[PDB]
Amino acid sequence: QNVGTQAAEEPLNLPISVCTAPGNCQTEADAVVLDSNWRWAHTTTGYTNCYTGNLWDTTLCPTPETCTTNCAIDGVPLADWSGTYGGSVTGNKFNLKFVTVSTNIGARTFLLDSTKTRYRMFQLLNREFTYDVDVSSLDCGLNGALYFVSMDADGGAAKYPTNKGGAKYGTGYCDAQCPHDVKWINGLANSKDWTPIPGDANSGKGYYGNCCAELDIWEANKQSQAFTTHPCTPNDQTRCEGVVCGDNDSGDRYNGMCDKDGCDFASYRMNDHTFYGPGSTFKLDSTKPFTVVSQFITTDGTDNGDFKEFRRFYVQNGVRIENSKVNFPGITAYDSITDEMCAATKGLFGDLDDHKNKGGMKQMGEAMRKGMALVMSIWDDHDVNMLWLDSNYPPTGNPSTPGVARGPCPTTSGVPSEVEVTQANAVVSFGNIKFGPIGSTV
Repeated sequence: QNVGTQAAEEPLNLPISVCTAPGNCQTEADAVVLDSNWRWAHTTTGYTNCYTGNLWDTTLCPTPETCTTNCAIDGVPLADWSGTYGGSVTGNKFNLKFVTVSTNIGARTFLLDSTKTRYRMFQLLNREFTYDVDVSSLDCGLNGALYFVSMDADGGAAKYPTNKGGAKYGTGYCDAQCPHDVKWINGLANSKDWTPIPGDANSGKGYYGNCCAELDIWEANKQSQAFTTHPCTPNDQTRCEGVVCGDNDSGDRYNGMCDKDGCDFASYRMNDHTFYGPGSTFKLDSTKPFTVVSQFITTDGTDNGDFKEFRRFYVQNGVRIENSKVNFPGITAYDSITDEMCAATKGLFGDLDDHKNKGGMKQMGEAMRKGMALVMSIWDDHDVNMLWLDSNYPPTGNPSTPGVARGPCPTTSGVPSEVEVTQANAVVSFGNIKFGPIGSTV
């Protein structure tokens, strides 16, 4: 995309901590940038929309190349962050409102480095990543997500010279779902064969998808939470078409370059229904804030080893809370993501181990070694109504069959039109982000 001249781009300042030992950290003066999908797209030498509602203008965008020549994405000024997009920062806390009323629904954002010209790339192997979260106002059907993806640090600017904005304009998004709803891919409008998504007034799908590796630290609302590894072959940003995208709609979910299911550790799905929930007698009380700690263990305990284990623990009101465990007869009580856990649990659930097909923890680790961009988002799910996270999936499945039940939400929950009314004022908060060696962040 070209860059427009109507509004300066002003990312929100967000300090994080880089740590060397427990309680010995230094501030890193980073910032938050809005994903290019949420930006106004208009004519390069005017005010005329190139995209309105869920459609590209066919006169301006008869082809992707012409669209890209004629159109530009514009900046987010400071005033518009809260007023238009529902984003705000107080000290080291970042807040994202779900619906902001001209009416904005959801948000996806990235962490910029201290220069505000590149994404802050995190080399996560043999490191610990930690943050405080509040998901108390997110119920069934919503997801306040924090995760990493194998985006380029410059959003693709060096690879795709028609991308003028780079990381500064939140470009280059890709993930392990190979999404077609990304409006700008490889420096070009994804306007070919663009199709609105029914019941989604703001979104559509273009000819291409954009694939890359994804490490989900946090997919969650107050009812259920998960962390998940998604390797791809290769891991780096890859525009896809046809079978390579692994499109759900053509029966290709397991035929593409990315592991779409991922290998998940989701406490409720692993059959501990009392670990996490909205109340003081759950082990971890989702009505109150808490700290989420993630440790990425290698084979030799060094930065050069292969990724072998994703460990997790929590801190809430000064109380250390170890992760829940897998709880099925004849299955080891795993409390972390490893290749063995993935094989054993997917075996039990009858899920295809595409994680293993894509190179497993080792391949996931190669993405983490090269460095990944931090994503913070809030969203509802127009495909599957978040049932995969917090309900029975498939909805018609027996909840006593291992793998089906992922949370207590009813199978009628999560319809975007309903959650966008009922949960309009939901806000996820991510704060006090800390990064360092294992054992350094609490």
